[PDB]
Amino acid sequence: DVAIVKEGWLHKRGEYIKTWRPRYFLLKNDGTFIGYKERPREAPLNNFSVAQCQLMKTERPRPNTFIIRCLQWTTVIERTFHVETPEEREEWTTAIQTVADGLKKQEEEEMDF
Repeated sequence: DVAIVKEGWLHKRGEYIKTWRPRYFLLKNDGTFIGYKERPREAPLNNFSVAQCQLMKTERPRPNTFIIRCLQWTTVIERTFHVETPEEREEWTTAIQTVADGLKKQEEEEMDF
């Protein structure tokens, strides 16, 4: 069964309006990444799988930004996040990458040969 890998507050940049808002996110080891206006039902404001996604780091316009990029059909999806320190960013990007890598291993076990 599915377990929480990491949860906590992130600053998420809006997709239409590129302002930053605080969101409480939970990452689960099936790849679910779900974000709420408040600490958790009430529907989440964000809900997407990190499976088959890529992580990017950037420092502009905000230092300690990371981006999750998912290529899906024709669309590539980007979800942009900020935290207050580079150590905090590494906690999140390591957690997400580890979950994605677990799922990639599983995919390879299914597809190959």
